[PDB]
Amino acid sequence: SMKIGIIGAMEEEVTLLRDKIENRQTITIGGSEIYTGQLHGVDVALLKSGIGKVAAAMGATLLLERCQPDVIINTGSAGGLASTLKVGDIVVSDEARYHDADVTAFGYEYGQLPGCPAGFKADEKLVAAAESCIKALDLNAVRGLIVSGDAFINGSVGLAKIRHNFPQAIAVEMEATAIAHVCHNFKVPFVVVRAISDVADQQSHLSFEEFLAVAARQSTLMVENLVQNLARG
Amino acid sequence: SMKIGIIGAMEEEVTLLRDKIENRQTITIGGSEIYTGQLHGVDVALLKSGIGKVAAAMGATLLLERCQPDVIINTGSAGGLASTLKVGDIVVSDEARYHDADVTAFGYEYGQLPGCPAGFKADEKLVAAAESCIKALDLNAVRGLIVSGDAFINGSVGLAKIRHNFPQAIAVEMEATAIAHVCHNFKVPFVVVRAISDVADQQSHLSFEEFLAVAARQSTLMVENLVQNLARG
Ligand SMILES: Nc1ncnc2[nH]cnc12
Repeated sequence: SMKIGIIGAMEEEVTLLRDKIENRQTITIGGSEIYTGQLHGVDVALLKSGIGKVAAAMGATLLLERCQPDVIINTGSAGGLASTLKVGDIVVSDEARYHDADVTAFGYEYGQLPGCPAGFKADEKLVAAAESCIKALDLNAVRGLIVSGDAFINGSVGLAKIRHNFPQAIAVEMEATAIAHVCHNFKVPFVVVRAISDVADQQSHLSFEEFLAVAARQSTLMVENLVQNLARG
Repeated sequence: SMKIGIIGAMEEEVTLLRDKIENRQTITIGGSEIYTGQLHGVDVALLKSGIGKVAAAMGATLLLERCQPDVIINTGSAGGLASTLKVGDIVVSDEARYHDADVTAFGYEYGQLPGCPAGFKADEKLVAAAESCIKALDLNAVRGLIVSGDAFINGSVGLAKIRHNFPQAIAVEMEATAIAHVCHNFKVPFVVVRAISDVADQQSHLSFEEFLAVAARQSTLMVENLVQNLARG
């Protein structure tokens, strides 16, 4: 049996998935929460990480360490940067880069940190399974580079800087690249499957308030089907 | 009765300290090596931190989670922000904050992340202990605020920002706050100590490779005295 680990940051991003877990058990390790059980017959371990890179890092580390899932899906909300994107649309990582790391003085690519690739690559089979679920579920989706940082992007210079440095980035958020970095170090396959809550302009906080519940529902639909698809056929 | 976790940025320090551990055992998890044993009769756990907040968090989490130390001592080198500091001063954190965290869109203080304090407070008796230890080595201990972030800040165009957003900040590097965050999450008292390698343009006498030779020796002795004085009571 495959065990699938699922990571979302916020209670609202995790609460629908957690309600669907059977035989559900809760583990606190300081003080992040991991819910274990079966989701549609598939062993899962669901982490609520909290917000940002170190919260994500510490939780992903405790998840891999304690529960030893075979695979990691990171779910939740994100700020759309691709032009097509509308609120509720799915984004799937083909890769993940930090938008706020810079050791370019020592020869690395912008966004790259030592001992890491410049971008972390999402596992191909997990990408293809997510795309299978997108098409089966008839969702609007875009596959691409997700960028992460300890900043909620809200227009102005913050946003401009990310579009200048990462013109191919499709979505921006605060945990995925930290999760991808942990999984590089543990050699565990990852994918991010998130939904758009805002478009990272100077209304993004208002949009996020308005549409976070839609982002959560849409990313939960994908994930709960993706765990079935991965764990069987 | 005590177990003391030691996390060092400077490789030569971690080396010298490892070589002093009795009944040493080594573990590898997630590409981190943790050494455990007795230093001068005290149960320790030892780890060299990686570069940036995720790598450091990961390392910290695995130390704290596997070895359950009573306290964290976190060592390294930093850049000086206060024009009043001298290359060779040792900063002892009273507080750590992120210089590159921005959730101000939702009203948080700059550098603050949701669910966290705006700064992570160093433990007062470990600060005091670290200070005595520094002064007894004939070294100059300066207490205050350390900021960290995943951009290397030497020069720039940049460094204000840092002083603009954090007057009060006296030192900057890339891991401290991340280690401070994890310790706060596990409720483990910490102290962050940092040898000052350069001060903002008091441009500069000894190369970093030469600074590090001396710093890593002074810091090694500092750590073995601090471990003893904390054990003693
Ligand atoms: N605009 C935004 N910036 C960063 N993380 C986000 N998650 C959702 N919307 C976001």
